[PDB]
Amino acid sequence: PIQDGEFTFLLPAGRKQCFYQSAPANASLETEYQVIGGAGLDVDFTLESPQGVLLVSESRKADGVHTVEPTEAGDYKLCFDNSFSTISEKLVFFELIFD
Amino acid sequence: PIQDGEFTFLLPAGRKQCFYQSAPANASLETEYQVIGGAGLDVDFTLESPQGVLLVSESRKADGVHTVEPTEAGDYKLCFDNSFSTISEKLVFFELIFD
Repeated sequence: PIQDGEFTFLLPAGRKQCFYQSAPANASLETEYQVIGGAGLDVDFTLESPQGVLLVSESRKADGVHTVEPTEAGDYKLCFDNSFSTISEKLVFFELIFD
Repeated sequence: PIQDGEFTFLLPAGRKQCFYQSAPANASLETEYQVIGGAGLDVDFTLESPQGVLLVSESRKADGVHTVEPTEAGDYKLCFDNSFSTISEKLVFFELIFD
């Protein structure tokens, strides 16, 4: 594992939060997210490539694991969408990059 | 708090990591970071307003604490720049919004 991260955040009612993760070309990007506790239960998750290709789109999931291999050089975008929710949601995501 | 986040990540040599933090108007954005390890390990940090005003810009820091108050409505941009270094560095970053 050459790069790793843990991101824990409150996602307010009705809002979206994205993260920009730089990757080198020809690596493996491993990602895992989890809604914490019960509150909000689930989330809409998207993963976009550095060239803006939608790689993952899932609706109303509590958790998910997604690996990009091989990666292209640039910024991957991980987005969490809490649109229509009147309550905040606590999320954690993990990302690992392997040569 | 109305919103909190704690981010731990490896920032490789020659890379920059930016975070976007949504704030409502007339709130308090409190931020704190730490580079993990002994002496000689540091990072450049910038904090930009939603309209792109440079609010913080500091070079080769191991740590920093910054409050924006009052906030405007929009996404603050918080960047850790390791672009001018051969050493990867491990960062902890905290953000908090109070109404």
